[PDB]
Amino acid sequence: AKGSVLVTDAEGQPVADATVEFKVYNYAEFYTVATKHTDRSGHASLTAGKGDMLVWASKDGRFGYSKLSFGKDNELKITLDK
Repeated sequence: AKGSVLVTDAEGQPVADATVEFKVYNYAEFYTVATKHTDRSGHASLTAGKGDMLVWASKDGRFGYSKLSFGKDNELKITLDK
């Protein structure tokens, strides 16, 4: 299915051109399978096999992450809160 990501800063503002890595868990670690950059609205999308991915969003050393269940979750909002 399709998995969409919204990346915002701590003040709810969309982050343009944040790096968005989608990772799959294997052998006790997460392996990046795709790398996207958010558009001017703070959105990035991936089409992939149904399944759980860790989504890792970063911009200039600020970062946030969450699980996206592809085929169950439609759009994940990630707060670059770290």
